[PDB]
Amino acid sequence: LPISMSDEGDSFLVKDSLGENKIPKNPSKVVILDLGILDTFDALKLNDKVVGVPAKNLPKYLQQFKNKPSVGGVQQVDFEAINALKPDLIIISGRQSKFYDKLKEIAPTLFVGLDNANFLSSFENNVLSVAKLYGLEKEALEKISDIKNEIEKAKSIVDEDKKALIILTNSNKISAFGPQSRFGIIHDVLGINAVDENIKVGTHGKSINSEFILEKNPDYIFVVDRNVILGNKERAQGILDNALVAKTKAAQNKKIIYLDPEYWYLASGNGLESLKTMILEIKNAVK
Ligand SMILES: O=C(N[C@@H](COC(=O)[C@H](CO)NC(=O)c1cccc(O)c1O)C(=O)O)c1cccc(O)c1O
Ligand SMILES: [Fe+3]
Repeated sequence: LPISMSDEGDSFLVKDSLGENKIPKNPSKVVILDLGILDTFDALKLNDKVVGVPAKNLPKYLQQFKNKPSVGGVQQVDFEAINALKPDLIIISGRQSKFYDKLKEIAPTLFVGLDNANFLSSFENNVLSVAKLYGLEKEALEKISDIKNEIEKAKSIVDEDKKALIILTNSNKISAFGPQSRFGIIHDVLGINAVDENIKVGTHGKSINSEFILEKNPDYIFVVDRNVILGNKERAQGILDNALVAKTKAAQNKKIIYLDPEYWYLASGNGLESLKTMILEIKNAVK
């Protein structure tokens, strides 16, 4: 699972859950397909090292990278463009793991996946491994610390008697997510209790309907609207505008929280600034 590195000493020998690579120190031509780790490059002052980004899925908080060469999207990866750039490192997360062999023929390929069962330790390991490549451990540790302090401030205000349900909307369908899922940080790190701790985890979640939401009667509903990312016309607010949901504590107290999908769905959890924004977004919704 974790990334491990030995100094060798114009490069590191690096092992991660997908394989092994010789990575040069201070790489100067990096193609990044994980949006969180791209934000981390910004935070570490490594902008000039980046030579390709998935411009098709570039969110509002990463527009300083809008003039970098495009390598397509996080799903629609453009291999010819990657190859034409002649990168010295490619950095990927779980969306691209199915392209690993093809990517690794072009250049050493680092996997920075987030472990849903161990979010914080994977986050730390991803960030510190990237910073090791550049001799920036001290800086990265200080910014990791600030994240921990933000986490403690958020936890401080959580009402231990209330419960939340996490849902994803897509076209007209609703699915639910719980602890240890792709959104589990809400329960697992920030301390917010779940209406159902036993939701089977899966990439796009457990299928449910409004009767189920009413039955659980959450105090907070956290909504990730995938429609926004795919450019469908439907919106979670429409799907949830019905009599079953309306009866819930969440609806009555206006605690149906539409989380920014450019952070939560595109999944920029590896970012030293973007993870802080997510933590703030939760905190401010429940304080
Ligand atoms: O519509 C998309 N993908 C297809 C096909 O998706 C996949 O290849 C698989 C599911 O078949 N998805 C992933 O592997 C995946 C992995 C991590 C996080 C994800 O959101 C994922 O979708 C689908 O859901 O049918 C899509 C477009 C942009 C961003 C996404 O996250 C998407 O899921
Ligand atoms: Fe997806």
